[PDB]
Amino acid sequence: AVVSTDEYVARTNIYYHAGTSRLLAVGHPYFPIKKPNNNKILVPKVSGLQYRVFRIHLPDPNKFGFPDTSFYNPDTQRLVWACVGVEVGRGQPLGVGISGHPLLNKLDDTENASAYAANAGVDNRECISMDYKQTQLCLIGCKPPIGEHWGKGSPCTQVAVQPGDCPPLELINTVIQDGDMVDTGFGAMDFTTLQANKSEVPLDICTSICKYPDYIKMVSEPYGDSLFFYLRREQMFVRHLFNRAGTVGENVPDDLYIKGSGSTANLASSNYFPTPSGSMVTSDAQIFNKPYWLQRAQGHNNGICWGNQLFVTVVDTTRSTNMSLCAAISTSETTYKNTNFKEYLRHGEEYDLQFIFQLCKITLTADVMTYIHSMNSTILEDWNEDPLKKYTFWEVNLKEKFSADLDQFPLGRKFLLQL
Amino acid sequence: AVVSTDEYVARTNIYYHAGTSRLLAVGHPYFPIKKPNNNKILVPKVSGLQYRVFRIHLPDPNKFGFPDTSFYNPDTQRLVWACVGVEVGRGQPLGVGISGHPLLNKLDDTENASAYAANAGVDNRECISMDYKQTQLCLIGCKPPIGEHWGKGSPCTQVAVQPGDCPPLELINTVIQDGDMVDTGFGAMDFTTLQANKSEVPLDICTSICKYPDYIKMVSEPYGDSLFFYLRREQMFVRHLFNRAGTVGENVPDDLYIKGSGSTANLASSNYFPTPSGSMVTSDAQIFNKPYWLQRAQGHNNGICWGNQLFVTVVDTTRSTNMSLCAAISTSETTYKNTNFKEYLRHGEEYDLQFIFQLCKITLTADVMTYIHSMNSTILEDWNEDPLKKYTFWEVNLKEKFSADLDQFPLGRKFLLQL
Amino acid sequence: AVVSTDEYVARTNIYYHAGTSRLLAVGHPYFPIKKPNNNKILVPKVSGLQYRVFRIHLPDPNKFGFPDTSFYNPDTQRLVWACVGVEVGRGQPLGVGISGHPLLNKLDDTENASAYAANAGVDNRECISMDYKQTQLCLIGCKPPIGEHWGKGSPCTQVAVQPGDCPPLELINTVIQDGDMVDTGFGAMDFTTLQANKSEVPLDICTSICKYPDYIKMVSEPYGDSLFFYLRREQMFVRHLFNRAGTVGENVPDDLYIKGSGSTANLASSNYFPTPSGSMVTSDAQIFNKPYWLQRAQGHNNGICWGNQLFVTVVDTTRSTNMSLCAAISTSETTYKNTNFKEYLRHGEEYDLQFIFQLCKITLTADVMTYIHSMNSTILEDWNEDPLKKYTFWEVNLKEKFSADLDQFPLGRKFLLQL
Amino acid sequence: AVVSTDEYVARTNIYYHAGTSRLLAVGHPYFPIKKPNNNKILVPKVSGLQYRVFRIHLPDPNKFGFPDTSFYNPDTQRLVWACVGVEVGRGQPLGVGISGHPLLNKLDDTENASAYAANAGVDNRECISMDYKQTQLCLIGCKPPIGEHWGKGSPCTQVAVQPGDCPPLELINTVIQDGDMVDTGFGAMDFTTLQANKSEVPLDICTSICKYPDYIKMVSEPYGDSLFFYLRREQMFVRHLFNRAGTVGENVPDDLYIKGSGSTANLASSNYFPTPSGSMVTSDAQIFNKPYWLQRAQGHNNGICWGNQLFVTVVDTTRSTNMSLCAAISTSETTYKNTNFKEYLRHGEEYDLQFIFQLCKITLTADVMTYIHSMNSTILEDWNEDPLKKYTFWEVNLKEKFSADLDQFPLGRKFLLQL
Repeated sequence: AVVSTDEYVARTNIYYHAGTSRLLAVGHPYFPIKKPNNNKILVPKVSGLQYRVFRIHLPDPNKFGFPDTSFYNPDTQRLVWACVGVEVGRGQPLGVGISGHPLLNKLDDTENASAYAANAGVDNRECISMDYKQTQLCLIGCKPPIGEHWGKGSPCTQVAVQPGDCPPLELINTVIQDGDMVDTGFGAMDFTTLQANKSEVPLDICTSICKYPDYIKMVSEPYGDSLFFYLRREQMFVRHLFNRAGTVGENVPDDLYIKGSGSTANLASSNYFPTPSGSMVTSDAQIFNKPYWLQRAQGHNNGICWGNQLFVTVVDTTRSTNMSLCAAISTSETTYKNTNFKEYLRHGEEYDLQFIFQLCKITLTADVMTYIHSMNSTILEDWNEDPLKKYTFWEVNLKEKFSADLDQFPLGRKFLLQL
Repeated sequence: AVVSTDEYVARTNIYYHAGTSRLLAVGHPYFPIKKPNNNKILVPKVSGLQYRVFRIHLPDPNKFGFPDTSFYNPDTQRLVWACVGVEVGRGQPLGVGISGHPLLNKLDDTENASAYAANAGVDNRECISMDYKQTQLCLIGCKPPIGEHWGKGSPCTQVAVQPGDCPPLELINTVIQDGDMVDTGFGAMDFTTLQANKSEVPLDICTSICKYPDYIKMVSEPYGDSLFFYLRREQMFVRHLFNRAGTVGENVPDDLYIKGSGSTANLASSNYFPTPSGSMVTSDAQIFNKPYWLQRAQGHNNGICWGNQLFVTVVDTTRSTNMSLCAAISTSETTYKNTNFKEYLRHGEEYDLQFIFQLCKITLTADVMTYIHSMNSTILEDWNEDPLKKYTFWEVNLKEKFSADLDQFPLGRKFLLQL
Repeated sequence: AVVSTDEYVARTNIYYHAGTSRLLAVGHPYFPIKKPNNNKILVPKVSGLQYRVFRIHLPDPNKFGFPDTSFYNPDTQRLVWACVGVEVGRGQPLGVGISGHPLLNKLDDTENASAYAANAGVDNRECISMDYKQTQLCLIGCKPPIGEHWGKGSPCTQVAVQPGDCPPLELINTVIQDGDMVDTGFGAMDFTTLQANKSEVPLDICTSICKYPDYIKMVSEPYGDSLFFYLRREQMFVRHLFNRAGTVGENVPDDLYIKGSGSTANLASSNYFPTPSGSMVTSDAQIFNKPYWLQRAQGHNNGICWGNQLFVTVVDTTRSTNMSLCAAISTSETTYKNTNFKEYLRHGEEYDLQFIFQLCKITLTADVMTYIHSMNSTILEDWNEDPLKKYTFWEVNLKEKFSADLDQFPLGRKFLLQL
Repeated sequence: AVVSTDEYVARTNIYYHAGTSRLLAVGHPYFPIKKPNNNKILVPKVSGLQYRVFRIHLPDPNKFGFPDTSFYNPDTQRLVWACVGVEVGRGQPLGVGISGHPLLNKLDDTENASAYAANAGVDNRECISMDYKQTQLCLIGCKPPIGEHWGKGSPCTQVAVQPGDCPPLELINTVIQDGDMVDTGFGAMDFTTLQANKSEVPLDICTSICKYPDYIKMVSEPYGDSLFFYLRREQMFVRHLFNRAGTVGENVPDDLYIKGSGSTANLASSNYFPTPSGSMVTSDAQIFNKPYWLQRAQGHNNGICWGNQLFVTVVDTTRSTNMSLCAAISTSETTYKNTNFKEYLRHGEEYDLQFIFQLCKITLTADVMTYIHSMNSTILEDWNEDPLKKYTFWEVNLKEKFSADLDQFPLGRKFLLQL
């Protein structure tokens, strides 16, 4: 049996404030800039379609330098930090960003014809681009966020295929790491393995995984340690409608229509896909830059930063606008000249994490002691290998950032005017 | 230690009104009109994408001609002006402006093609226009506002570039003076130095710096002197999808795709870039011609016009509509003739500022005298060079404008029915 | 010193209903149809882009036939109407009206191009049309409404131009007379003088003035006699993007770009201009057909129809639909022939005004008599030339319309159930 | 003088329920299907642009078999039915209908030209379609609803026209009978007579009359018999812009422009017209399927079903989707063949009318018997020729449908939970 941390946790009236003065990221919107031969990234991918998963490091209270230590008993009760205030500061102008591919598998427009189209010269791919689904979302937990996407989940043992017989899909749950790819409107899934074509979706994603947060499974989580706060805001629509060029993988059944004549007697690809478009971004609808008061929570854990760890997962499209820049090869020329300028694409991203933490304690009884055990062994052990080694989050160290006086910060100032 | 001025500043029951009878601006919407030889601006840039930073001059209350002087003590305490009411009125019909470049670096349309693009001669630039993202904001403080953009921040000492190797971006904070360019859809930056192309963006901006207000930074400001009241309203989307022409700055790695054949076997600019769109302007969203009540403020300064200075920063695109006028060369002709009429662009801005000020007093004690010194030295010293010498704002002189009886003014009359 | 009329004016509990049974206007949407040689207008211009400025005439209460006269004293106090209730009724189905010019100065579409535009011969004017900005507004006052628009305000005495040297803009206030042109999309100004071209804007305006109510200036009225009640609801956006043909007025300075080659060696007109669009008209947003209660009013006057005059300025585009009708030349033909029908365009307009007046009185003391003198002389005089002789408003005579029982009208019936 | 029926009518505590189990209509969306020689409509026009005027027949109460008769006195007081509840239920999916004409008088697109259009030979007509304005309305009276629309109201005696000289419009009121055309975005009028042309507007209208409820008249109605409950919900917009082919009815005055040269020297039809568009229909806007409670009404009558008559007028575009169906000529062919299938277009409409009526009595006094008489003579008379003989309404007999116990009906169940 599980129960509200509000049971076994005690809350004190000691509040601290904490926040990275201003994070920054700058890169290239689709792919990483590395050496021609070497594999070192002299510039990294940085788009507004990557989930920024921050890992907040919190000082052990159990050792923190408190100006007083009467509020608690070092012998029976140990201290836990607790979150109540989070505000995910974004500091970039709202705009939209565009992604694309030089060789997009796109046959012909299907939105509206005027004549059954022509024969694909073999290879018909073309250069087209779009504006991905708008997705604004933030997740807070003391455990990493868990997404989902499709993929190929090695077969049923029988007919080990004739190269081609389409992939076994299989829902795959996974840890959302900083850097992963949001849904963009083409589903969530593994492009690198579902699409051998290597060119059915813009440059940034065709080589990646498009992950979507398994709310359902996270909320279904017992201890409710995954996320306790979270707010999503996603919206997209059909902009164009297109046809996948390529061979027929499965044939349209001959009972669904009737044969043609010459032109109409050879069927055009009946595999259509549409490009998405996250409509107009609006200020009146920002999730960020807005304070989230975590006083209560439908889940059992309620802001108990077990492990002194905090996981903030943000995904923000509204300020995706990647800028281009070009530089000249020589200042001589008096006349524009196509091969006299080099063109580049970059994208910035300005973050500003804000936090308000509540000091707590927990006297360790028998049933206490066993629960904290039966829940997370480490908590007791730690209390005085890393399962998160295999993962990569944006690491944040807030240990020398805590401050008691919220009278000196924007986020306390407000938190103080609420409670 | 900082603390709401509500602490060390006393509030009287004294309220004065003041506002510019009518400000007006008229210019050319992309670039200034000067002598061909001389560089004196006969007509100046006047667009709806310019921050209109207004600098309000208040008479020194410690000197102002008051029809009573009992309420305070000229010996121990000193009068400071406080603001509580502000209405940024706006005097022109709503509408949109459009901007453009006669040689915009656009290669082909990428939104949808029908066969692989034909190669590029040299200078495929064309004449293109758009309607920038609708931005509507107003920022009030005692200090000028502080914007941010991207810029080339002198490198890392090593490989001093082969002309071309892309610039070092670096977020640069700055004073947002009257007249700078608003974000327009194309992110916040200095175009003059990231774009040597001299033509990646409309005529008004390619030679300019697009500056977005670093709220994060001014709200995290301690004393909170930058802004204490501010409302933003932005919205934009992708109108079109274009390719930047010119040379491959960085190559697409050969694992994100597959080669092709003849036509497809030569990849066309994989540098997309979209034009923005500031959708329908609706009156039902106006931020101006509405009164702003500065009774409270999350920032510790609350109305204290330290120095008797006030800084109102406005961005108003809803009224960007720029009108063309043409004059004939001669009224003789009876039949239209393209070269019988000169064609001109103009833009107008009607402004009206409104204020309500509450007179305050501060009795100078030890810890007062010290705070007011530790904050802003000048206060004490002014109290009886210009750090804003290097900037330009719309100098406003209200000294001879204050008026006790609100009973005579629409802002007053509103304010008096509020309190 | 000015003061709310609630001061010097006395409110009785006598209430009257008054309102034209049903007005009607029918004309041609773009221009007046007059004699080929004579200049008398056999049909007039009637479109949903002209300010309907009604001039309500009210019976002198000081002479009106009241069934009793004991509620006031005919020697010291004088009667005056007040307004509390107005309902601007519209009775045509909602729709939109299209306007256009068969030789609109339009070069080429700048929205997105495919290759640098081919020079212009001479006269590349073309026939285009559009759906102006949707503007719903209603204004109410004792005086006439006051607009604003730009025009040429005779120069600075120096270089009296080389025909061509663009016009001096100048904001120009004026009396919105019934019939003037509202804002349509192309801002507020005098097309007949700013544009010698005589074909930069639809056929209904290119010869007219487009006027916008100087709110700001009327609000800032001390006596608040202009308007006291008023509501606006305007919206527009850019449907297309065009290039103005004609001669370069002012040249793009050569530091804004870089020369080109052949095609791109010679710059295409850089004076873009957009066609507006009042999008979808929705019932759910009607200003009219809605009763407006005038119980209060930020302006000092409050319903005091001084002189017994009421001005109701209305603008309604939502019922702009102009229908076309075509007569035959003969019912002979059994085949459709282009030159066998004549095509005409007409537009209808159904108004229905509604008011509720509250009888009043003012005892004429010293400071009363003086104030009513220093405000508006005539009041005391009339009380027992026309300044608005030089204007034209839809004249309405409501003298034989007043009724005391509101138990018999819809406006009333509602009024009754309000108070 | 008139007065609320709540005066002279007496309201008992008797309530009944009543409603057609399920109306239904099925026909052709534009025009009627008849015999080639004969004129009998083997299938009728059933679109959703036809006001569906219902006529509700209620049983005389003064005769109805009631399970008690103590509540009134068969001698002095007489019984009238009264409505309080109504719910026009709608049983067909939301959708849109599209309307068109194979020869519509469209010259050329004016939205955006690229060069002066080419002259028109004869008969430029082409085949266009659209999606009329979205109208949602429902009107309830004891009298039938009174429309409006423009017509030719025979001239002024002077110059009995030269065939062509355009028609005299005149607004003509009239009874809205079942089957009539709604407004469809081309205004309210009679196309049969204003448009000799016989193809300026989609097939289903061109030969009818579009009539729009004269609310202003009906509501100004003294007895308020017309309607007493009503709710309207229209929205439309300009989808494209066209030119009306045909001869100049009336000339552009030569002062609104300037002569051209060759192409531009000969003006294109200045008669533009737009096609409309009932934008997306949304669930969340349903006037229907929702119950209307008539407990009050601004109108004197208040649900007194004088004559036991009830006039429900409904207009529902939102479920306008007309389905096309095609049967082969022969199951032989193994190849699609144009002339081997006949194509037809049918439209369904599922109504369900719901009511709740309240049993009344009125004691026959003097002033009662007089009023009753100076309003509607019949009332008294009937009380124990058809003026609506000449009209056509969907007849609905609920005489054998009345039921006391609302405990057994959805509309009751609801009315019951309100009162």
